Amino acid sequence: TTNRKDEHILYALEQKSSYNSFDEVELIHSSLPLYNLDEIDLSTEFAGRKWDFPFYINAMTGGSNKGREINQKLAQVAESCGILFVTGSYSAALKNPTDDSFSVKSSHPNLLLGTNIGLDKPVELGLQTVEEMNPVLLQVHVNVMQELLMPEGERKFRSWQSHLADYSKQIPVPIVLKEVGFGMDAKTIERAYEFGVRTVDLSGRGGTSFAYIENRRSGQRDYLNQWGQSTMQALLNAQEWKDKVELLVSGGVRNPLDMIKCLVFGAKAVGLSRTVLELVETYTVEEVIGIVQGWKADLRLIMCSLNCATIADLQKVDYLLYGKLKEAKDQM
Amino acid sequence: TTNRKDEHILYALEQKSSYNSFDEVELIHSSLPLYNLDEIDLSTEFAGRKWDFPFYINAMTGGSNKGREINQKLAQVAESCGILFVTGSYSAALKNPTDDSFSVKSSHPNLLLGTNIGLDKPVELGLQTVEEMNPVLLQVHVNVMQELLMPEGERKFRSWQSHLADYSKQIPVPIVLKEVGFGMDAKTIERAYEFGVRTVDLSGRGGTSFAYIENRRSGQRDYLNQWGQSTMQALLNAQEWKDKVELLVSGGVRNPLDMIKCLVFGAKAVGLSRTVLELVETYTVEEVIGIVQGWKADLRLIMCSLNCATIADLQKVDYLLYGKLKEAKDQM
Amino acid sequence: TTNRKDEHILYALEQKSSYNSFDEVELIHSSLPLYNLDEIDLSTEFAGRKWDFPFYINAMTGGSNKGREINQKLAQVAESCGILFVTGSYSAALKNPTDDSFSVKSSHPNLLLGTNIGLDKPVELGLQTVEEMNPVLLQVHVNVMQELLMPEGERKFRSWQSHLADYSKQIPVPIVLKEVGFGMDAKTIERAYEFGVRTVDLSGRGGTSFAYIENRRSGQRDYLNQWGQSTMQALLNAQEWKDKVELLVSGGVRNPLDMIKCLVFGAKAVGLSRTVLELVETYTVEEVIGIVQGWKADLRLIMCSLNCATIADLQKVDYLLYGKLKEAKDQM
Amino acid sequence: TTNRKDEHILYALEQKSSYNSFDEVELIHSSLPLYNLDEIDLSTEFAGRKWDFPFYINAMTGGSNKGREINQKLAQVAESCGILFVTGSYSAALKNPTDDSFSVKSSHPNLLLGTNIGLDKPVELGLQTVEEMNPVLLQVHVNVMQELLMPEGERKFRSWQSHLADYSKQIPVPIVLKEVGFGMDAKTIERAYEFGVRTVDLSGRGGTSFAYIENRRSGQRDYLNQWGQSTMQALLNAQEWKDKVELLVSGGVRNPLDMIKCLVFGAKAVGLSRTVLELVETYTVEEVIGIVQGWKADLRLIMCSLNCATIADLQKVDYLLYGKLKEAKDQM
Ligand SMILES: Cc1cc2c(cc1C)N(C[C@H](O)[C@H](O)[C@H](O)COP(=O)(O)O)c1[nH]c(=O)[nH]c(=O)c1N2
Ligand SMILES: Cc1cc2c(cc1C)N(C[C@H](O)[C@H](O)[C@H](O)COP(=O)(O)O)c1[nH]c(=O)[nH]c(=O)c1N2
Ligand SMILES: Cc1cc2c(cc1C)N(C[C@H](O)[C@H](O)[C@H](O)COP(=O)(O)O)c1[nH]c(=O)[nH]c(=O)c1N2
Ligand SMILES: Cc1cc2c(cc1C)N(C[C@H](O)[C@H](O)[C@H](O)COP(=O)(O)O)c1[nH]c(=O)[nH]c(=O)c1N2
Repeated sequence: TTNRKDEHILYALEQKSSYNSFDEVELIHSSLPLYNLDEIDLSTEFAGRKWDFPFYINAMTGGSNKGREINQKLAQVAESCGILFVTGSYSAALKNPTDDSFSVKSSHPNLLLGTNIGLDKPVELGLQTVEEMNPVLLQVHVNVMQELLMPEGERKFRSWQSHLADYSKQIPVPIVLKEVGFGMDAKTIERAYEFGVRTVDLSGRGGTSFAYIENRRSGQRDYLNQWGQSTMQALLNAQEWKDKVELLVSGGVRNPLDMIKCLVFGAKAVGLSRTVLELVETYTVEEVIGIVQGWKADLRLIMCSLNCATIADLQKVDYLLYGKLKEAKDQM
Repeated sequence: TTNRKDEHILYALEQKSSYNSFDEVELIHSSLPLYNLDEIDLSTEFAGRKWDFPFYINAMTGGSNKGREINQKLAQVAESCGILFVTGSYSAALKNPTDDSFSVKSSHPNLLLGTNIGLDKPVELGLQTVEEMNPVLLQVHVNVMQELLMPEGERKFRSWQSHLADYSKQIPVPIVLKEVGFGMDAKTIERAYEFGVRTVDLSGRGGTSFAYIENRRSGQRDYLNQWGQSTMQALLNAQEWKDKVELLVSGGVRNPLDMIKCLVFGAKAVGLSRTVLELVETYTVEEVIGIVQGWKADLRLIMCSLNCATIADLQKVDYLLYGKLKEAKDQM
Repeated sequence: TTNRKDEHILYALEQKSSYNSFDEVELIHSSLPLYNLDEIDLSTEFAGRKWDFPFYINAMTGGSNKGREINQKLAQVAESCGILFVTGSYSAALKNPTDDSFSVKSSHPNLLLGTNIGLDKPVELGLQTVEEMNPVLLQVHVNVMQELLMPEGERKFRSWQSHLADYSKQIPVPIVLKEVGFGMDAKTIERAYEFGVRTVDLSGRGGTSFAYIENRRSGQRDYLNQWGQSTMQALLNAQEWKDKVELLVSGGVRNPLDMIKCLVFGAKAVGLSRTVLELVETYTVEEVIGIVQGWKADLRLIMCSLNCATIADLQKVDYLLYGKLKEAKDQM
Repeated sequence: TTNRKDEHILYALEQKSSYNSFDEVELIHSSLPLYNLDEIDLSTEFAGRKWDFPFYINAMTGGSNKGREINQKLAQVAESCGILFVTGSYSAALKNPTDDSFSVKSSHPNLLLGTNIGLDKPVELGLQTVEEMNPVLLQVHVNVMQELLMPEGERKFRSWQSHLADYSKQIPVPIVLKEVGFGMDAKTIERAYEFGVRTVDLSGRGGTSFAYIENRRSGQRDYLNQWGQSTMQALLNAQEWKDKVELLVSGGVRNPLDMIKCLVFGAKAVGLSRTVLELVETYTVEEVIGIVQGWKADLRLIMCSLNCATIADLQKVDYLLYGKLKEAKDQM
């Protein structure tokens, strides 16, 4: 378990992306402005509350000493910046109750803390996770291709739909059905909606790939590294659901313009893993806090240049698609 | 004859592909699964029988000492893995009855063995081939451009249609009209169907090119190396025929995902030559058997990720096309 | 102020363009000609007068010693060639009345001289600018993204629309609403038109980028370097306005064919900054005059090859679009 | 005059093409053949006669010692192979009656000889050309952009239409209106047709460019090197005229497949300059004759692979377009 956690960190950081669907989106700007920078509002709503900011640190780690170190650093960045921080899968702490790598709330009482568990875990373990972590939301992840590429992975999936119904019926905090970089498909969103799920994380291809990661671990099956749908394609494919389900978007988000692009297409908020992980591995925590504060300023200036005074206003922004996104749209 | 056989092997392995149409197909996956890996069924039907697996070793060699060696190795892989193995053209053994390079059945009694002859050969030779080889099916190949690029090649083709009618009327095993990498066109499929042919191998461009090979042998006419239609284009062009004729697909199949892509478009099974030839030239036979067993596991996991419990289910999978395939579809 | 002016010159010249939308436009020529070269007329009309030529030197500099040097050289080229020369923003001279870097008219009495001020400056400063410079027109620039990327930049924009109304009502020379390389959007043109603006400079992306420049100065935010719409995209997006507002076009104009392409789409005239700046930095003033004279000859020969005897005739020329421009047109 | 002729040869051979529109055309082949190679007929009709073969050596040279050498070699290739050979512009021999570089008929009595003159020359000179050369046809070339890029070039074109009417009315051999690599436009074809012209050479962009050549000579104006329409685009744009005017096609023809592609779109015959010039500069005349004989064999084999027994049959061949040709077709 501990070695897998550290290999995930290692190989995620090693990965080099060669395609990012955000680069196939162009926004039509506004030459003549309407607003002052100081009036631009960054707030959004999802999972039963209003949030000051429209981006969050997405599920990564916990379950090893390196995970403990990373989680402490992420918790400090998140608390200081007033943003949501979701830990990696809590399963490691269920198997080893001595594990203190997820225990960041005690020292960070103002932290907005979410946590994460796999849909393969029975609802009893989800309940235990929520009871132990007291999170603001629970991500319930779906990672079929990752499990199948792992020698130690799950092989039976018949129970997952029944599990999802159980989580929806029993978990006392908001649940977010959570992809892991393969891009959540519309049929899955429909099924989740039917079970009562009202928030999803589309987490698509373009950034971290767990096919790449598990294939580095196994040394096999590289031909599957580009499995799934890109982040923008998953978001475009989900448009019919954008007002019935809260769409959180992640996967290859590098910068505030990528965030804005998600919001233009009706995302409620935008998650980052690799970008933030790399920052914490490269700079001091104080420096990372400065960068994240800078992201807020960048969001406001981009919105100002788009004549948008609120996050909701972004959905009115006109755009052009190119390349693969455009070719795919021709077929939809 | 023997030198041509060995040059075919040499130049086929030397060839480097720069375009593969499978890379212009994207499958829409399923984040929320339905099935257990152990319930995924790989069986298919064509040429009058049910097959345990949906891929086969396609026609290559025989007629030289190297061909004998390769055929023994392929027969061992095929028998061990329970898959169809089709020999190269049997004409060499008709011309030289001493040739034992095709005689793999005697030592491999559980082998599913097919064989191959050119449509230029009169039906009497086809009958002799079937009588001598006792195959489960007979591929009857069409290779006009290859013949024309060969100094020793055929120059008269008026008789080929009459030959095809003869084979259809007289051969007592199922016949498969077989392309050799130029991509079987729809008009040919229609004509074949009219004669009573019910199974074809579309074998398109993207993998081994016999224009490339014969042009290496002759040192001339490289400008024809990309003759014909790509494997995916031939398959898409054949869609109107997919339920009146059994479409077998080959040409540039590298891995199990390429196989799955063929099946998504209604192929009954998928043939491999170069990929398997390279494996047998690189690894021990035992190692190749392991790789092929691994392909079965990979097919099941890809199907699981696509929520497909049977081969037939794959035809329901949604997709996106890009690049040349997309541009061509715009014109169809 | 002086250091910013010189950094603008430095970084503008350092910039290397990797995309130019003019290269995605193809003109259908005429094999059989109609006209003599000596009868081709280059005249155009905008901002209340007829001009002998359809290109001009666009706003750049003034406000430093290097700016004084450059402005003297540009004034000599412009006067000798009978073309419009627009200075950079005059704000530096408003803040420092000792500044003589814009004072080129006194030595060049036949110069067609325009000047420039930011829309952030109250109309009283615009009036002072016009009174001091006696220009043939006043460009009023909009540069929101540039201001936001500058540490010393504007942060309040609520007043800009009211300013534009004031300038339209009060300035006694023609005004041109002026982009700075981000590509003026159609909604801005509509708003400007409503206020009484009748001439705009679309100045789009493809040549000098002030995102690139300010980001070089700050060392941050390179992910915004390609902000805005390309020159051709802005021109195509403005087609509904081409006969209600005079469209001047600039941004990445390299040569006379780029000029012709703008005119084919109904521009009244074409502005150049970087190309002319680089010429004056590379060659003697006498040599630059020769090159600019050569541009006139080139315009005539291109028009002759297109069977166009006047600038207006160019709007009848047929064309093909490719790449991004074509993909964007598919979406409009 | 002599130095210009030799510079044309030099720079034409130096040129490297980076785009060839023939590479954006794919032909749908026939897997099941109908015909014998020995029954495939290569004959065609244009300019008042039947021709044994559908390709010709297009206008190049004459007017210098090197031109005399090249013309003797081309005449020997053409006579031996039974194909049309068109000399370069005869104007040099009109200005210098001592010039013997075009005098190839006397030694080659079975030669099919055409000649060439510019439309700028009055009909009296065209008549003198035909009287002196006794050609089977007269190409009358249009090269406006080339003339304009030449320091010694024509500057007055008002007379060209009247000249064309004169040539049509007076010249006693068939006339071919002849482009020089810029791609003859449909409006020109219409005008020519109205004057009585019934054969044109579309000579488009993709091979030799006289913009490139004249710009190498002058050292200026490289930005015009890609002027005009590609060979395939000119041919596609001319489709409405293909049965009212005989379309000869040239420009970047490299090999027999390029020839076939022209014929698929209704060309009567296909011209080659650079390819044949390079052959004569690289190989012995005997070797070039072998290569050209080989082209005939290649045409037959390609036709056989397309189930075409005659040149006319090629117009029934199905195709796919890609890239720029496809994008342009989307706009037509
Ligand atoms: C090191 C590491 C570890 C994990 C992850 C990522 C990384 C980088 N991810 C997946 C993550 O939340 C996200 O879906 C993808 O990484 C895509 O986003 P980025 O491109 O990395 O921003 C993840 N997802 C999840 O739901 N539970 C988890 O425990 C983990 N573990
Ligand atoms: C060495 C070798 C030899 C042969 C072949 C191939 C190779 C590699 N192929 C063609 C083969 O069955 C298939 O159509 C193509 O090779 C395309 O598939 P791959 O891209 O190689 O998988 C072949 N086809 C056939 O019908 N009869 C034959 O005798 C042969 N001979
Ligand atoms: C050195 C320098 C300085 C300035 C500029 C440019 C350059 C190169 N530009 C912007 C200019 O007018 C034009 O909009 C862009 O440069 C795009 O055109 P080019 O691609 O450079 O031809 C400019 N624009 C403006 O309205 N007022 C100004 O003061 C300046 N300053
Ligand atoms: C050395 C040389 C000289 C000439 C030419 C070409 C070359 C290579 N070309 C143009 C020629 O006929 C043809 O239109 C173009 O060269 C395009 O065809 P290729 O791409 O070269 O096959 C030519 N055309 C013409 O009508 N009269 C001429 O005198 C000449 N001169």
